[PDB]
Amino acid sequence: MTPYLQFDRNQWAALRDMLSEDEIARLKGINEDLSLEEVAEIYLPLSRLLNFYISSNLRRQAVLEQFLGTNQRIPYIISIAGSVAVGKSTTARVLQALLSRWPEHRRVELITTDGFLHPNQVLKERGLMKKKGFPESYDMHRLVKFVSDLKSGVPNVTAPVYSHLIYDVIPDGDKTVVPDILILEGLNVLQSGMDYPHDPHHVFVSDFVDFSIYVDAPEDLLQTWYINRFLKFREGAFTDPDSYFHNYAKLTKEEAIKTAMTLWKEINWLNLKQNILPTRERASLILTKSANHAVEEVRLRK
Amino acid sequence: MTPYLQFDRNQWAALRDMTLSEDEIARLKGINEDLSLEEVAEIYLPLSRLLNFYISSNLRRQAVLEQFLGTNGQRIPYIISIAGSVAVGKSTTARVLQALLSRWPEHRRVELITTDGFLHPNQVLKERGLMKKKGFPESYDMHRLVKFVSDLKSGVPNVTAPVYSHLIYDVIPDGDKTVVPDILILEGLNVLQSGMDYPHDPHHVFVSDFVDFSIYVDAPEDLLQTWYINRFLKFREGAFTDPDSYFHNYAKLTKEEAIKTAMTLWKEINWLNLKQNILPTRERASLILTKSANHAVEEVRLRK
Ligand SMILES: Nc1ncnc2c1ncn2[C@@H]1O[C@H](COP(=O)(O)OP(=O)(O)O)[C@@H](O)[C@H]1O
Ligand SMILES: Nc1ncnc2c1ncn2[C@@H]1O[C@H](COP(=O)(O)OP(=O)(O)O)[C@@H](O)[C@H]1O
Ligand SMILES: CC(C)(CO)[C@@H](O)C(=O)NCCC(=O)O
Ligand SMILES: CC(C)(CO)[C@@H](O)C(=O)NCCC(=O)O
Repeated sequence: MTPYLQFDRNQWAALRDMLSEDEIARLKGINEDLSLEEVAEIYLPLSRLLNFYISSNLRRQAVLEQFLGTNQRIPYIISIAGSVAVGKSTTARVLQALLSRWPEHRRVELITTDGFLHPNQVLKERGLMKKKGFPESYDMHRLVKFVSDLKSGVPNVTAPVYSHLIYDVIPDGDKTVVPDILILEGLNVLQSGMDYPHDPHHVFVSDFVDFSIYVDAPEDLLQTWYINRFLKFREGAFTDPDSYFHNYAKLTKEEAIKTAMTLWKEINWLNLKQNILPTRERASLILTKSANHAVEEVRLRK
Repeated sequence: MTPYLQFDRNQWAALRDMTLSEDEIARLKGINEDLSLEEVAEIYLPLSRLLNFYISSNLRRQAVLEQFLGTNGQRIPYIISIAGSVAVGKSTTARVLQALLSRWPEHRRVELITTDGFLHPNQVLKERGLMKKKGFPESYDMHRLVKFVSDLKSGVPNVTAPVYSHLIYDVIPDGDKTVVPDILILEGLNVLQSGMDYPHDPHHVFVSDFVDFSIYVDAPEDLLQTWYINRFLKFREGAFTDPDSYFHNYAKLTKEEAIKTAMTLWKEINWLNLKQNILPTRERASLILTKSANHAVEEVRLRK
């Protein structure tokens, strides 16, 4: 047996017994390629599950508040891990939208770990410009302190912001979080001190996370999704010489595809095998994706 | 602000509204003759109440989820771990909590397992030249400890754990203990450690990943040394007429030199272990129980 309850697509979709015109438009605005049937059969039930954990947490809090005689609101935190291009950003944003359906979750914030990467200046200095996503490219102590402060009750917490448009951290663009729920999305949210032997931390991100989800998918599908996303970014930079991807418009489509393929195999895939995939069993829930991003399996810790 | 709610002794003791039976009082004395009954009433009863709230909350949610997921799965044991320095009082704390948690009709089975049993036998330790490193990461068969709590959290009906004997100073060759429980208390100095502590043989899912609530018993080095030495002395005294005891070896030394010997085991082995491997894991605990003179609890910190 394993520490996980398992559900194939049908079993998971069977969990349903809930979307409005505004809500359907918002989901399409999130990702035009997002299937409404996928949302209805997979993500709605997932948001319900999450709400049960959150509700349970809120009720516990009230019972303990009475017993302990205390006076403070602390954000419930959900992290989302997985390979680059597996769909963390889409999953996070979909969950942010759905969790907003409950009157209790008036404020659902979303922060990605991309922002906590060391700026390109610093990475170049360390010779890590070809290692974005790897442990050493992150200012981990800062990421840990971010969730630590939130879990300490600090009213306003600030997070750095990254721009895939300029391919670097935005100098003066730090975002200020003022939330009932915080969704932390990043390939490294399940990593820990062992992943940073060069600069170890002893309290991990997971130590300040209530529920963690690992989005999973085969290497062959991840490669395809990565490349197709790359191509979209390239196309979108054809008339924007200020865009980082405008550098790929000079290449023929064919050489651009090979370039993307090389970025995937030598950087992102290597990162997946050495640092990301090994953290999968630390997740509260594993979301296994299949062709066309269809979820085929859901595993939840017993 | 910190990730912890804080309570000094008085504020904590103020959490109590409970009366202990004559049999319950007899059991506590039996657990440890020096355990203050007042201490139990003002510190440990409230702590057992707190734990019960977390456990209850877990059981209720399990019901809500069973209904939703339609998975009338196996009952999974709620696991509580207790960490801290050698001689801080983990064993006493665990046994006291085991007794108190038994008061609720819901917690019929409250098992207690110590990680000492998961140490590599002396033979293995000697061949690896680690006989002077008991308690350090490399002296543990960590993969086995991880699998133990992993199996419990997988719903495995009966799980077996190796057992250690402080009297023979080694793993008991054929004394494995079989756990068949609503609650499992896992006591050990290394329950909060992780992969980073075992670079020589890394694991990627930690003990804490299978623990519901963790407690770190904390105390100053000066008090820990005193408690360690006094426990050592009682161990030596108990071995005076037992040539089949590990501590008989110390009966040959004058009390004075026996104390210095004990003091040396403390400083060069246990204290070093505390500084390099145990103390750093403290902030990973759900609750920090800080003891002071005579083992009196002076502070309690609980994760917000
Ligand atoms: N559920 C989904 N349905 C359809 N396309 C998806 C889905 N999730 C992700 N994608 C697409 O696949 C790619 C990877 O998702 P993205 O969120 O950018 O990855 P990540 O944040 O994990 O790096 C994007 O091109 C995105 O539009
Ligand atoms: N609450 C307590 N009150 C009085 N004495 C205690 C208490 N807890 C522990 N002790 C004593 O202090 C010593 C250390 O406790 P012990 O449980 O053996 O340590 P550990 O399991 O952490 O190695 C023992 O000699 C024990 O009798
Ligand atoms: C910032 C990450 C790691 C995650 O979002 C990714 O966008 C990235 O830049 N990876 C490095 C190799 C690449 O895809 O260019
Ligand atoms: C078994 C441990 C590691 C913890 O219970 C400790 O009691 C031990 O025997 N080793 C430290 C050296 C000593 O006190 O003899």
